[PDB]
Amino acid sequence: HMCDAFVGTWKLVSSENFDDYMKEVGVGFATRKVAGMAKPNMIISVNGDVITIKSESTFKNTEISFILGQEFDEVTADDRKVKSTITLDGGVLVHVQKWDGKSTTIKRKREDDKLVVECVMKGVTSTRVYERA
Ligand SMILES: C=CCn1c(S)nnc1OCc1ccccc1
Repeated sequence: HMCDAFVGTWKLVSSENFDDYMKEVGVGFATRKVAGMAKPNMIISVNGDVITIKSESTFKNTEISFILGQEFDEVTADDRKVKSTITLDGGVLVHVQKWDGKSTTIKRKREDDKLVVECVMKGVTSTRVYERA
């Protein structure tokens, strides 16, 4: 019953500062432009201890499945090959991605009827808000 409030199908409704976040990550011009247009649907489900987060968009489709606290390999939408670990901290899903001596953290939380995603790379934050589809 851990992540019950996250489960469902969600659609992106707003984004702030995502271009600056992508720049800080190292994403190149053309990928930033295309990725920045996309309005992904995020599909979250749970089966036993395994959480699956799918992103379906016009830019890229991705899917990760994981157990909390247990590191996994992830290929991101912008084609980084990262090592990821996702934990639950006070009701917030905290997703750390490590690659090439770099790190970024993506936090997902329920706020009212929204699912709010905060993406941080060094001093740069982007906030992405999803609503139920
Ligand atoms: C980090 C946020 C996770 N997310 C959301 S929210 N929409 N798309 C996402 O994929 C990650 C990404 C896309 C493009 C460039 C770098 C990273």
